[PDB]
Amino acid sequence: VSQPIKLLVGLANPGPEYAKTRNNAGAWVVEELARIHNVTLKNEPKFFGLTGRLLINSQELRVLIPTTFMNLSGKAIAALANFYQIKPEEIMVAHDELDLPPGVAKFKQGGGHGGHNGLKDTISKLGNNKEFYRLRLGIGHPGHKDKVAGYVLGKAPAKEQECLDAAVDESVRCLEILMKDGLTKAQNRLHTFKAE
Repeated sequence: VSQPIKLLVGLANPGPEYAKTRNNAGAWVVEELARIHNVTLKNEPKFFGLTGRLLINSQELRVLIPTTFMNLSGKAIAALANFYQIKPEEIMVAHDELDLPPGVAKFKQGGGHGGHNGLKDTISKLGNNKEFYRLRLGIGHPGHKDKVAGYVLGKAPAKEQECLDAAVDESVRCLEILMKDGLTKAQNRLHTFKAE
């Protein structure tokens, strides 16, 4: 009956070269949610990104995919949140997560960036507030700390992308349930999912 999320953001590097790289996982969630719910995203330069508004259980969800550099994602998030008066606590940020494997996704309230550039800037531009929700989509991590950025800015191989594509799908279904049954039941379901 009741839930705190008014803005779902899917983080991304801009353009066709990046559309299918791992660092765009967040956007994949927002893109798919929006296709399912028939909304076409509008490029609004004042919000440095692609935005839209959805009705899910007669509840209003705004969605955003920044067109900024990943590390300036906070410009878009803040400009939009502040225009519509959305507090951080009411924002969910969907984003690639190194500390989880492909095929897994998790909700979380709060925490750090884990060296994710988008999250850092989002914390920062939200006036150093980390209390926004996150949708952590596992992308695995590479062998070495130094290989991370290439991994993250690279395309997953086919087999691994199916696990990612299924975590995306389930994340979306659990966002639909979030709006209908709340955070707890949405979470209960998502956290039993491991892509087969």
